[PDB]
Amino acid sequence: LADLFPGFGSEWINTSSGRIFARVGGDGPPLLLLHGFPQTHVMWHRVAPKLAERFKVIVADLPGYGWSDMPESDEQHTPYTKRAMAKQLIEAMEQLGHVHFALAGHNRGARVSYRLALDSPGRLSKLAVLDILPTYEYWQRMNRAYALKIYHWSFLAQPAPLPENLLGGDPDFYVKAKLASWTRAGDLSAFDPRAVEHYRIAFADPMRRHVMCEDYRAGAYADFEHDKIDVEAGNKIPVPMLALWGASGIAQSAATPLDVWRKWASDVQGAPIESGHFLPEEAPDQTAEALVRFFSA
Amino acid sequence: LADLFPGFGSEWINTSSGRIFARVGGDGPPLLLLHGFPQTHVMWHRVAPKLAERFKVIVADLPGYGWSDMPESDEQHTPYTKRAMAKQLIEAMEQLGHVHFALAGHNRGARVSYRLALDSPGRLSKLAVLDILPTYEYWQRMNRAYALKIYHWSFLAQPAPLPENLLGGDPDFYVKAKLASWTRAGDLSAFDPRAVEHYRIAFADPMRRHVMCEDYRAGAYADFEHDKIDVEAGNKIPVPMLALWGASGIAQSATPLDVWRKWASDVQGAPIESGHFLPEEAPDQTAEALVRFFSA
Ligand SMILES: [Cl-]
Ligand SMILES: [Cl-]
Repeated sequence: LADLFPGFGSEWINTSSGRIFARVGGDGPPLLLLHGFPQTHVMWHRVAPKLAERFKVIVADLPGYGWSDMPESDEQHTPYTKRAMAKQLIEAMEQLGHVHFALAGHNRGARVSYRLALDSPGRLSKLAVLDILPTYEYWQRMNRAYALKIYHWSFLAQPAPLPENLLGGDPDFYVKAKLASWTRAGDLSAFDPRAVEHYRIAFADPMRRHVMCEDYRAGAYADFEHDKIDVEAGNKIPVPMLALWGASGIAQSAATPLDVWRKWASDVQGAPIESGHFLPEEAPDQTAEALVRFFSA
Repeated sequence: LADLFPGFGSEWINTSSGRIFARVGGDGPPLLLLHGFPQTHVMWHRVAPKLAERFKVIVADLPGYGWSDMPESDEQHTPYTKRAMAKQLIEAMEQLGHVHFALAGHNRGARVSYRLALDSPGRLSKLAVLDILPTYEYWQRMNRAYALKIYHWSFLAQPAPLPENLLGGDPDFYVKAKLASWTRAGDLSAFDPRAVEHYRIAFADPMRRHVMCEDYRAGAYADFEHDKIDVEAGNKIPVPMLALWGASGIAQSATPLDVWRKWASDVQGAPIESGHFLPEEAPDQTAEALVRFFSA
């Protein structure tokens, strides 16, 4: 497995729920980067160096993902709810002395990120979310067209062991197909092959795949309910916020992303990127420039 | 594989789209029985003897299922659309000299049946649909709760080869879990083990599994478009119709008779205490309901 972060250290950070693995590089204001599914921290490898020119950059594996420890789940999928993941990453940042930091997330990590902003806004100086809408908004849009396009939201949320059993037959095919199907190109050419191997290796482990399913089960249940409380209360994120999305990604598919996020946040700017879902890899230059400019201001 | 229709003959019926396998028994007015997913014609084995006391009973494998031939599909999943399947089964019935017949279907076969009634009503004396709503109504009801309860419609409709590759690793596990999941009790006790073996053997064939996925792709695309045309035009089935559903089945997740009254001008209906698989979970009540409907 390649080292894709020149000049970054490697740290295991202790928390009450298990270790968080992170690559750590740079100096200056702290910035945490959170990946999603079906990836690991390495999906930031093309934009993290540019950010580390200006920031101390912490590139973390989500709880249960990558090389982070896997806390034991329960019938309500608690440790893989975004509320719990955010609490665990808040603990990890406190181990480094960071109680007020910038945060960017993609896919599941962006769900941790906006849930963190809603629960604990004092932790965040600025927030960027990449190619997502809130979990509540995806479910409210779950008509025929969306049920077909993001079928995995219902499939991976089926009770164990149905998705685990299906994924175990040919996991390499599944992870590679999901990566490719959400790129503008439709193949793996937007990814560094060494990064794909990181994703393939993690996805090859049945315990890691079970975590992913627990994450999607939380996404169908507790995460949805948590979001629903905020919608009904009219709670908006007060943290200065950036919403990036791919012109052909998931978030734009049944909604207008900036219009949606303005319903969830009082200080949000946005921009489309010529890209599929995987902005930091398909469009590293535009993504890095947008993030550097946002987090510097 | 067991013979679950003692006394019934066996026919391989040529059509322009491929052979239809059927068991044939009884005597009287002709009655065609159509299974669905993930089953074969044998799921009628508990009700077919009683029906054969009153009707000439034709128990057919759907195009591409069981022992029927598997036409090559295309970009629109055409041979596995219910419109195409209905045309093919009309041809098969004509080979037996049946140009006007009674029809009962379950699951995918019930979808063939109501599409047949919409496209070619003159072919049917009476129609029964078991534990289904129209495909359009399933999709229109799509929301979070629906998507989580009946996920396989969107999963199996993903572009090839995604569901085929996932199903290929351990096919026995998936078909047995699907059968059990939709019964009242949630296990396999409602099924004759010899019938389960028929379903398992069919599902073990990758070509048969691809047909099933093409069927669900049709169900997400052309079948839905065909239904949408009819409901937006206000076209109703004029054939006298029976909707039977399981109190713990798939169709009721909606008020099925009220749904069907929007699609049919002469429909009656009743629930039965059962999961989805009415002819196996509740054979006596299903057989009686069908005998009384088709004999009236
Ligand atoms: Cl996501
Ligand atoms: Cl239905």
